[PDB]
Amino acid sequence: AGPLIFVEKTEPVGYNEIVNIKMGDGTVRRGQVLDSSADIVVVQVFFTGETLKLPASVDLLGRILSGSGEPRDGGPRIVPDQLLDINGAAMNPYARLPPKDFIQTGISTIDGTNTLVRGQKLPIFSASGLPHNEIALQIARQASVPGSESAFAVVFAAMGITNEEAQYFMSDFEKTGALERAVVFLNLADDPAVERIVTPRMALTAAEYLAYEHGMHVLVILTDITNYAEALRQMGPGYMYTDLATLYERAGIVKGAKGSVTQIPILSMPGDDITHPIPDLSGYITEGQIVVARELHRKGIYPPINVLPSLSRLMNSGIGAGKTREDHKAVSDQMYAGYAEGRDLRGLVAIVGKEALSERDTKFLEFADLFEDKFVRQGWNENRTIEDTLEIGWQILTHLPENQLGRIDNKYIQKYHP
Amino acid sequence: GPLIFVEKTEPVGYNEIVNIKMGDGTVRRGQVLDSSADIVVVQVFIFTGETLKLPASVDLLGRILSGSGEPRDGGPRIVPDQLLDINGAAMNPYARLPPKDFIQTGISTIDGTNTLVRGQKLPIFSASGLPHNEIALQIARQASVPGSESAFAVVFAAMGITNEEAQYFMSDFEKTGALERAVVFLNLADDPAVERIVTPRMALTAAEYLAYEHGMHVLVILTDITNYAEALRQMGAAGYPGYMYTDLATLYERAGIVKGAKGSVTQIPILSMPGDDITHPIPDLSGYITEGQIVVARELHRKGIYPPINVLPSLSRLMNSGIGAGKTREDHKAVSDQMYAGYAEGRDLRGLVAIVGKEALSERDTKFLEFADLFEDKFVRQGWNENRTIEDTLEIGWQILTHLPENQLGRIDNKYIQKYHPAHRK
Ligand SMILES: Nc1ncnc2c1ncn2[C@@H]1O[C@H](COP(=O)(O)OP(=O)(O)OP(=O)(O)O)[C@@H](O)[C@H]1O
Ligand SMILES: NCCc1ccc(S(=O)(=O)F)cc1
Repeated sequence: AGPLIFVEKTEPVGYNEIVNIKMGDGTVRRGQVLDSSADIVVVQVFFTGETLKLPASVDLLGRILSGSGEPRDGGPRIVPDQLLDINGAAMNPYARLPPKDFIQTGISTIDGTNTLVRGQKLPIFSASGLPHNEIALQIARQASVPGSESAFAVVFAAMGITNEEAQYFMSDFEKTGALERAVVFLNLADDPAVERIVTPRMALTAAEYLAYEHGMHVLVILTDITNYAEALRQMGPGYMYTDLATLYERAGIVKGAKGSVTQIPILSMPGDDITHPIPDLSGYITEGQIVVARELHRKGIYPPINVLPSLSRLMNSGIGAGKTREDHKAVSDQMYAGYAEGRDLRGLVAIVGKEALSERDTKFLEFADLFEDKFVRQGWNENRTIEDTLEIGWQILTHLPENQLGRIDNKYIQKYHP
Repeated sequence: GPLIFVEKTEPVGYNEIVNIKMGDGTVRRGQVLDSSADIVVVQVFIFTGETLKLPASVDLLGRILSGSGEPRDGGPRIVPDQLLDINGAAMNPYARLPPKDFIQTGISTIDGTNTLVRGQKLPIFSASGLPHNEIALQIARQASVPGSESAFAVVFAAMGITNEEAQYFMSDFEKTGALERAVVFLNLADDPAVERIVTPRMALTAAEYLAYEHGMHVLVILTDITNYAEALRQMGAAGYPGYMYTDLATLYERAGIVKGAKGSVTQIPILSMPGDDITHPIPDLSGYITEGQIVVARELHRKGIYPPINVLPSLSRLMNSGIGAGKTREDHKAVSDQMYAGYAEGRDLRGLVAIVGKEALSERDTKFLEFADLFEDKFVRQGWNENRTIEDTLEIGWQILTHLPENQLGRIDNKYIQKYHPAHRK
């Protein structure tokens, strides 16, 4: 009791009913139904049928499908090279290797201060009426892996999204050209609830197939886990948080260092919380988070990512010499601690006055303006290469006095400072 | 415009212009936004007024008050050696020095894994109906600075609480004994909203007074800052304001080590996400989270574990500053890393078990799964009134790492293993 397996609907079935399943390999399972849809059935292990399966092929990239893997782009049915199982119990393709290499997001708030690393669970922490989806959109079309031998793919999964802003994605993905490396799953709010739950399992497995059996680094974007939750919320329990676990388990470097599975799940605070109680998704926050701040949003900054509450637990693995540029951490640390103080001094100005501040504190204050204005703010079609990211850093690091530059080495300064 | 709290000496009207004498004597302009019975809120852009003053004295510590410094414990008025500005424009007593030494909070999930350092701003991220208020009380009772020659004190601050909770706090703080080190500021939801927003200013001005002028390490606790936002929101006839984010900055400025190093002001604000959202939108309190945050998770509450602090989301940025070798204990960091990873792994394997069954698991994988179970049970779970010393905290960490095999213990130096692992420890 506890787990779930998603099975093909061969016959109409009831509730709490004894039935059989023909697994991906074989191991026959004793289970009971929980809920049903039109083609999919959920069964808790501990008539005769078989698991719902994903048509795994390199022909998945370039095509758009629904949560159950049904086509949406008007095109044909996906021709399956293999017939893999949804819940990632097929190969067990992950290694006992720590996430190491670097992935470029294009956004400097991430790439600079909270670097994303090949195989990481870096969620975006957000709320309603915030541009999180449009950040995820920007990642999908701008993401790449500078240097790596392996091809790069993106798996974009949407859950509980409305028609009007479903066409948003459909248009964006095609009119950018970044479809030819991206498998896109869409799940409508109007779509069956059981189809929502299976969506990320279809998304992750598609990436697992690609990363392992075609040795490529794959980045998965799950837009709003909260919406995944509200479908599970309504499903009718002692699986509440362990189900979440089965989703954040599927992250890291695959067997044979060539490929990778990386995640950016969006977690956002709901429209209503009392009538629809939202679980703490804190289980997903283990390798850091990317905080989106309403404060930066209200002063007209995109992307409104507050770097301070944000971090990447594995950044130090994917930065510096060879991976990026050796002065990466040197700049990051300085930019962080720099912006950190300038921001706190913004309180000190309100207390004592603009004309009562130290000249030291004023150049720190103004730095916080510059960081938000010139570094944090980038266009929606601005794909800042890691060099620029670091360079824009240096440009604003010139404003604060040199003898106040935190802990950097002279060699890092004298060479890379204008 | 930024709001300044003014001593009511004269009747005032809305939008009227005033000239406030400062803590030193630099007269400044502004206009009236709102007022209480005896306090006036003024935004800086003929009448001259004085700033609100705190009845500052060593003679505090023991008495409970209102957010205006008005006695609640039936005792006398506070006899002030000096009445200094509450807006912080009295001293600026903070030094250009990074928070260093350690604070014994008594809780493992904080002390061990997310160590609290003197002068830090480490919030407790919570939600509706979580034990956050209980954690605060436990910290207040237990907190200490071992070894440190500076006298330790705790300043407690309540915003928009209820009478039930007011009796919960007052009663505890008295009988537990932690009052002869505590200045308690209590403000309940029926005390004018004007006094609610002044409450943290008072608490911080008391903290600033003790730390600087009396060589003190002071710990400030602001309970539920989402209620403070609620008072900011519903302010005057003149969705959240513009000065809202800027106003919080006047609070999270006031923390750190005092001039001359002989004292500090440490900050534990409570940030709890509310019930509704279309009514009461959630504020961007991310202005506070800069030096880490402590996360209390429902998952652990629902399983019946106090304190329900999840260490994986939790963090302290400046932990390294007050930990190990005559600070806590040399091994400390080598234990934290190994516990964190061992819990992170286990936590993951609670999923893999639901994918391929309990039996269909690896030998090593089963051990980390069981570790993740022991972590919550014996390292996370601690009594409401047990003050675990760092030595205890870490030795518990050793009694838990024994369950894991030695060849898997990697985030730790071997010179630490042969010295401290119960199977070796000669
Ligand atoms: N001279 C300095 N060089 C580099 N970093 C410094 C210096 N002085 C302070 N800092 C940084 O500032 C932080 C001090 O924390 P504290 O909360 O006391 O100040 P703050 O609120 O960041 O800034 P302020 O008090 O000026 O508004 C430390 O994390 C430290 O790294
Ligand atoms: N709504 C109460 C606001 C208020 C309260 C008191 C005054 S005063 O006349 O006493 F100065 C003025 C305005």
